Amino acid sequence: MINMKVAISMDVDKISNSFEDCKYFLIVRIDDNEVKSTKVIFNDESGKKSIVKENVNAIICKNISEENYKKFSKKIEIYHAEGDDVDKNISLFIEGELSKISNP
Repeated sequence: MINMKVAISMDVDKISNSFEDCKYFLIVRIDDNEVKSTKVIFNDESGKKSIVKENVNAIICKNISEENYKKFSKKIEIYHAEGDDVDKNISLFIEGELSKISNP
C-alpha cells in the first residue's frame, strides 16, 4: 500500500504545461492508497523554497527543466502526467500506471 506525499504542478483549471510555469503546487498526502489531505503552495520565490522543505516522495508534471530535473531527481521520483485532470492522474499514480521521467 502507498503511504506518500506527492507534489503536482497545477494551473487553476488543470495540470499545468510545466513544473516551472504552474500557478501552484498541489501537495497531496496519500495514505493506505487514499488521498488524506491537500495543500496549495504558490509557485512564487518563497514557494520554490517551500516545495523543497515539504520533502515530497514524488512529483507529477507534464514537463520539467533540466535544472529542476537535476535538483529534484537526486531525492525525488518524477512522473509524467497523462492529460489535464488531477484526480485521474492521482488515481493513475496510485495504480502504478504513470511513467517515470528519465530525461526532461
